[PDB]
Amino acid sequence: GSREVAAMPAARRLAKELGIDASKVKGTGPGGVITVEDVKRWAEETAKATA
Repeated sequence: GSREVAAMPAARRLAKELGIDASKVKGTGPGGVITVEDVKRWAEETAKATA
């Protein structure tokens, strides 16, 4: 079946503090957990976009 979308605490915490949809952030952490590097890179990319 499916183990639902996972989101570790670090990524979850920052995700909520950054205001970035963790779900949209396809986590690749062990067990489908959105890793901190996943949210950090994803969230920063958004703000990185200037064009």
